[PDB]
Amino acid sequence: STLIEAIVAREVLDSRGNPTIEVDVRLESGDVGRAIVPSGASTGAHEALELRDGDKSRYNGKGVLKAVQAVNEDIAEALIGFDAADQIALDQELIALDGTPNKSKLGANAILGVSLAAAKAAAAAFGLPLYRYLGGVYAHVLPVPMMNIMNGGQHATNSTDFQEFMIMPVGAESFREGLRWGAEIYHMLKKVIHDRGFSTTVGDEGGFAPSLPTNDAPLQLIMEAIEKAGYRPGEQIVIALDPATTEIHLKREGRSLSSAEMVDYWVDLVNRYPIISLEDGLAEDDWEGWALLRAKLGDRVQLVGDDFLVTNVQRLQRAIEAKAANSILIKLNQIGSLTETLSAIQLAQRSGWTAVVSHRSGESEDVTIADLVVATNAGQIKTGAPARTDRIAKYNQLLRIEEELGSAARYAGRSAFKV
Amino acid sequence: STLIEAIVAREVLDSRGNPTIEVDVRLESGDVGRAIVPSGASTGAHEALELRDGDKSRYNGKGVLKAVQAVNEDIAEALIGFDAADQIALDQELIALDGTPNKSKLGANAILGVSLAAAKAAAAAFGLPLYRYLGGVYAHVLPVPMMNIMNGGQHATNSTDFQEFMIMPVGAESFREGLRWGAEIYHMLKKVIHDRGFSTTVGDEGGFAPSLPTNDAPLQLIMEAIEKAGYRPGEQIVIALDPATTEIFDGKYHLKREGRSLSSAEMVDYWVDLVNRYPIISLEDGLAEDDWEGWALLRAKLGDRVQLVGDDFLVTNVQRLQRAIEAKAANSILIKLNQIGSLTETLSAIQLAQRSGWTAVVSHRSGESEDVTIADLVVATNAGQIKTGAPARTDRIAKYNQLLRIEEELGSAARYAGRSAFKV
Ligand SMILES: O=C(O)[C@@H](CO)OP(=O)(O)O
Ligand SMILES: O=C(O)[C@@H](CO)OP(=O)(O)O
Ligand SMILES: [Mg+2]
Ligand SMILES: [Mg+2]
Repeated sequence: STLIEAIVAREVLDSRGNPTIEVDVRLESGDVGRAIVPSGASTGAHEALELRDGDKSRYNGKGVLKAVQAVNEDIAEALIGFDAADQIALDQELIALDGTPNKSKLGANAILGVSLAAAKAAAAAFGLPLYRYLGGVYAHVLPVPMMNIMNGGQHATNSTDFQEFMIMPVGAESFREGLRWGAEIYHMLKKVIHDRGFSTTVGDEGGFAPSLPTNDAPLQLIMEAIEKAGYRPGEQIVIALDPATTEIHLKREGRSLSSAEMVDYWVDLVNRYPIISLEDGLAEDDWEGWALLRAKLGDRVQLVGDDFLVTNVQRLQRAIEAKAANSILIKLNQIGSLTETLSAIQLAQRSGWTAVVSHRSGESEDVTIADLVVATNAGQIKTGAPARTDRIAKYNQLLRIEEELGSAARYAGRSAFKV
Repeated sequence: STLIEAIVAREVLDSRGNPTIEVDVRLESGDVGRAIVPSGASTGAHEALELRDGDKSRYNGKGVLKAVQAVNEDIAEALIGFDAADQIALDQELIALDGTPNKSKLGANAILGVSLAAAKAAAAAFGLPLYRYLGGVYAHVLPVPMMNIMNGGQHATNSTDFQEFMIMPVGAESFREGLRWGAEIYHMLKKVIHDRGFSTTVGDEGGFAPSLPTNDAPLQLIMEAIEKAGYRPGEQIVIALDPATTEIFDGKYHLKREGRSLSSAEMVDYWVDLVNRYPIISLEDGLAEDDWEGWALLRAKLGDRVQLVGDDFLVTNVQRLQRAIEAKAANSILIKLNQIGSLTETLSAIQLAQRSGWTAVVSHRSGESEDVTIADLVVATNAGQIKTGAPARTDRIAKYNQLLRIEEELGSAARYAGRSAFKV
């Protein structure tokens, strides 16, 4: 009944127009689970690896026909007859079939698609919504969203060294209210940024990327857009940053350097502005800097390891022991399977850290991360600006989940933060 | 078993981040149909009217709680127990329950939401895909897409006048190939534009909106992008345009970056000349909203070799369409599901144009969603053409993805419209 009958994959397009894999897993019950796999950066590196074609006569080598073939043949022959209700066993069967430590044989994209589609197929067989099937009876916490509003850096026309500037509606009584708050402030930002010498176009996440005079100015625009929309900073709306320092050395504020100096810069911002979170505040492998950044403001700021931890258990366990950070950014496709993602979410959580579930550049109509964040009571999500279906779909799923929980639903609010 | 047991609505967000209505229709079988309504007015008019809250303390008055209540209360009470498999009768029930000729009491958005969700609930009950449930056994034609790749006029800081420039992969053997062709060209145009000093922007469709100097420049940049991508203009790729001349119309039209005006007859001559210079197969709103005299003349001069699509001119209005059919005003109509307000009436407008030799072009709206109904509607009615924008934002791409799934599912039965979509 929950035993796999057929596993089918196809090549579809992501939110950038780039090819991506969609996997359909059909059970004996006749229930089908469908999943679209994201894609972003960077690699090859040492995150799980996606199987791309390299055929220059199709989509400039970005085709995923080999990953589709690894599902329709290799994964399908090996998993037909497997019980889809047994997620942990299915994922270790996928990892076993691949044999490589970074999913390079079958592809991280082929493995994750099956991994996620099998969970959805089974959830529909038990007639359960995904968050409930994944996290059990206690899955009820709606996350405070990290809503992108302003960009910066490479796209691009030139902006402050910084990369992403996000808002967080902590003070809201529900996700529905918090969503309205950020959407209002996103539109109110344009009633300040527009008619001043800028466009209304968007990027890959829906946010904007204008030109700025100083590094202190984007914060001043956001803080104005908050009270202009009628919201109180700190108490209701709080700032979350992703400077993504790995790509850069402030070029140019006049001060470029130094691992110890950089930590001192962030301490000033938090003292005058309501910053609750800082993501990739130091480089990919600058382990010495992270430890200092933690000891300085870790008890008043959230420090998120994105490129620093790359959704890896080995370096997450290393940063837990070293006390290098207090938050990890969870990218489903960076690890390659559901079980391994759930494993990394729990490890961070049970070490007093927070798991921030995130989307990527190449998104889809797929809303798994909205059900994964409620299933694990993660308390936070990073799924982009309130402006593109690749991002809005996730916010809509959170609205459906909140409504479906009824009186059981609880919005994380300030309780999402471990200060 | 296909009898409606529950009808519930909620306020979700569209691709612009504005509130929109989502309707769920649950049948006695336990099957649920879900539909999101795309947006959407509230360019009076002669169309169906959507219900917005006007409460400025929520989403700047753009809330949709009133339309949600008209569903959760008025429509649910009236339609619980109605057979969802009877589409026409259901839509007649929604139209009668409203009582207004423009769906202003309940809201066009509440009516469309239920009309669409009931069809999906029913398709799931018969265990059929939507296109099959809607158009029957002969629903198999995959459309040639009108892919938005360049933007101008309004969304133009100051350069350019017209509004949108699209490419159509007429020469492809399948929708899968045609979508790749357009994707490759759009990306090649992203290279061409950056290798000129501009950036890679994307208004709500996904198309690039640069500040250009001449009216020909967007068409030239497109010809270069088609060629550098490795495709042949005319034979493989054709240009479809929506200048939306209502936006630049005392008068006789006004071309800001060309320093001209002239007569509707001269504005026709402008299109006659441009069509001789570029592989333009289709032109949408070549003349303004109510220039019925101009439209009739534009048909006489180009209607034998160019598709003339009425959008703001016909506004998915069956009375205006019947007038234009007789008056010989156009030869194609842009079909907006939410401008008419119901599925039955959309099917009626598509059929009226189809019989009588016109083409029905199914279109998306500026504020779209994850909802992919128009992909199933274009196949169900074998329309042959779709207008779903650039191959970029998921609001657009979701529809392309649904068409890929439809083409795969049909297998040997699937047929891409190709050049047969046209009357050139
Ligand atoms: O940092 C992130 O969360 C994402 C942005 O969507 O980056 P990328 O997808 O490029 O890894
Ligand atoms: O015509 C269209 O395709 C869209 C995009 O501009 O406009 P509207 O909002 O009128 O649907
Ligand atoms: Mg990051
Ligand atoms: Mg138009």
